[PDB]
Amino acid sequence: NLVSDIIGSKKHMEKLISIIKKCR
Amino acid sequence: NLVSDIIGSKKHMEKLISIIKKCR
Repeated sequence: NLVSDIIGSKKHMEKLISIIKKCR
Repeated sequence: NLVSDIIGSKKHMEKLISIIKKCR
């Protein structure tokens, strides 16, 4: 939610970090 | 405000997050 999503997106970002890593 | 600051920074991240897709 508006509060959890902030933190949740942080876990998603991890995946985003996992993505950049493809480069990396 | 962490709530607004993080969610806000995310907006800034979104853009960065967008670039990664175009890595590529």
